[PDB]
Amino acid sequence: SMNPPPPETSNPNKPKRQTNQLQYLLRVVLKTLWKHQFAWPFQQPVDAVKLNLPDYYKIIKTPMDMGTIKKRLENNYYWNAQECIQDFNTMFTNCYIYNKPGDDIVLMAEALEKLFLQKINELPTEE
Ligand SMILES: CCCc1c(C(=O)Nc2cccc(S(=O)(=O)N3CCCCCC3)c2)[nH]c(C)c1C(C)=O
Repeated sequence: SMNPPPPETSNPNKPKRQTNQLQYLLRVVLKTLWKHQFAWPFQQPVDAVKLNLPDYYKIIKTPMDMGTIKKRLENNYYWNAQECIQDFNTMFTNCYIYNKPGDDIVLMAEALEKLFLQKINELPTEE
């Protein structure tokens, strides 16, 4: 019941690239979700200690959050757009796994997920 270390946000060994799709993911997709009213629960990694959820990291073995995703884009962690899209999807999947239907957190996640899918459908053409 101690928090795990947050996911890695910068790796010296990995090669670094800037693409329009990556610009769009940080600049449009991340920013739109970050500004949203329901954003706060997904803005940082779930703090199991502070929120007193002992079972959360036993159930969820691949934690992800928008704060982490924002840092990865900002640190040029992702070579590919799909890597970032996968992280968004993992964050939503985690919420649904841990939480029951009708929970406030699940409803918020669905709204964010819905908006995310709309923006991702507008993803710019790759190089
Ligand atoms: C049962 C919901 C728990 C949860 C959050 C969450 O963030 N909930 C939260 C609740 C209360 C306050 C704050 S908080 O942001 O205001 N806050 C101040 C309090 C103590 C430190 C923490 C930060 C955050 N997000 C996800 C994805 C989940 C789960 C389990 O799926």
